[PDB]
Amino acid sequence: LDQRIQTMVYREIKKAVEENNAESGTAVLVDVRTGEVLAMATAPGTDTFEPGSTVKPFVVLTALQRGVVKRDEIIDTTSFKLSGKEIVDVAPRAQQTLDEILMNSSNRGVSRLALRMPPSALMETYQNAGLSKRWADIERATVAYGYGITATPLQIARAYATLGSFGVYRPLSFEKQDPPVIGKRVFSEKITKDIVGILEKVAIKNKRAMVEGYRVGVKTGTARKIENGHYVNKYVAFTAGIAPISDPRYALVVLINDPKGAVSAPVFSNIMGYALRANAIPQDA
Repeated sequence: LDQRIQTMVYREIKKAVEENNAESGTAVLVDVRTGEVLAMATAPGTDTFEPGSTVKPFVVLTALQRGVVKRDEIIDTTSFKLSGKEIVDVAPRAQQTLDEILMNSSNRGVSRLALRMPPSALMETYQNAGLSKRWADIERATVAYGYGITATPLQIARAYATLGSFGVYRPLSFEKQDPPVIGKRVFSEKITKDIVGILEKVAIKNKRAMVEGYRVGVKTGTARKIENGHYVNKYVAFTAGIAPISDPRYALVVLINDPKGAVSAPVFSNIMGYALRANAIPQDA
């Protein structure tokens, strides 16, 4: 825990909450190299939510890792239905690359990849990243766009730390810690490095989360809050990401409850900076 950073996170969240007149916000900064929680801060008047788009990079990872898609493959992102429910896209296209699916955050892109794979495939991938009898065709899809499932910011932070280490799952430490650290390798180095690459492109196309000096990789989404074991028709904005792309040091999750839409992105950019610039992390942009 960096108190210089923790005090800065606690201020940045307050601004974001009161500025967006949100019900509450949360931010978590995990050190990629050690798994120590550098900053954890919440603006009272860590609750669970739907991971949503945050899981999508892990679906592309899994599909490449399973060899059920070729890296340069064009996916059919034209409308379709599973168990009678239509898969909807925010930014529909006809044909998408894997790069475009994370970039366009297409539910269809990821839904198709899931149905190229046993349901076990994504379930192993979530368990590995720490997000922890025959499946209906819609259930096989929703999980792939992180609908119908639960998560916490620390869970997303760790997960995103697992990208940063290029596939090495290091458990979270509250206690101060120094490299090197024992950690189970759970994802291909080459393919995780590559997804972090695609995350960069997401960060670029959505300018609001980028950081002056540094290269920053991010996923940004909306999903239902999960109160007392159920989904309530109340929204959460999150951006999750790692930086600096070239040698990741920080996994950061930002969550704001009930903003009153790319509103968590600029809160990431500010906290990712004051953290990188405050610990003298060589620029790479």
